[PDB]
Amino acid sequence: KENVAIENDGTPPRDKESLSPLTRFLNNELYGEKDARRKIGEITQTLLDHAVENGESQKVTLKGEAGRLTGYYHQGKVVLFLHGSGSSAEEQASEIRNHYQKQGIDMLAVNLRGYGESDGGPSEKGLYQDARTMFNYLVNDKGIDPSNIIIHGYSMGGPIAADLARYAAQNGQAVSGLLLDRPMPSMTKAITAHEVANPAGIVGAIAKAVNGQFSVEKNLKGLPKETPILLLTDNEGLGEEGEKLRAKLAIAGYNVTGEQTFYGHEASNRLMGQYADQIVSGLF
Repeated sequence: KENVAIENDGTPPRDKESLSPLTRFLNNELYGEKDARRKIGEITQTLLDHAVENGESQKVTLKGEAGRLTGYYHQGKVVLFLHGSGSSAEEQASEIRNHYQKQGIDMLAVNLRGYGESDGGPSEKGLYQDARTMFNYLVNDKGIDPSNIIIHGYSMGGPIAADLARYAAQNGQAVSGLLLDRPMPSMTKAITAHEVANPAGIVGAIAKAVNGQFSVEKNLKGLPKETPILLLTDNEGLGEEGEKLRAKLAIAGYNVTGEQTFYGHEASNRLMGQYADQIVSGLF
């Protein structure tokens, strides 16, 4: 019953933990290295400094459940961008934000815990929670009716975005639609795509050990099946698994649009250019 306004004051600087040798191994694999996770490139930053000075975008800090969640609100009704694995949201949104803003749509772009300048350390259930903070910030600090929002879930953001989509309709704050942008259909299948053939069962063990984590399917169950899900997949190994996912989802009655794309996994700008218009056509 605590749906209450959630912005906060930056007072630095961002903290993390150091844990056990093996979960250090794992977290690097699944989520990326802390340095990678937090890094914000010089060009990326300058473009962002400029944005604030023009009053195009403002820095935003939120009260997360484990700490603070940092990034920007960029403006031109609104995209909730959920970044994925391996780098700061700053980097991941940079090729993406322009394409929405140009059509006078605002984009919320906030790091999950352990990413960019946000506090804490990543985990399946932590990231889903941080998604809800970010949601609530839109609804509550900015009054935004949920049927002006879409959830752009890139990559690992894919399955996370799916869980948010569920929670929002399940809490009668349903969203205008979900974009699974080049999703991770499951962590196992993501770990699988970046390894080879039938490799050393060590790979198979870790892949198996982590079944049921960040499954789009699993995280979608109990979503109203008439909810708009655009699904754009990449042309590389991950994106195949997406096409199987696509099948399973049409099959189970989910209202699923989209197609396979001729773009690699990281080609965000090239992809957004082509599809930006279709995307806003499942926003209405």
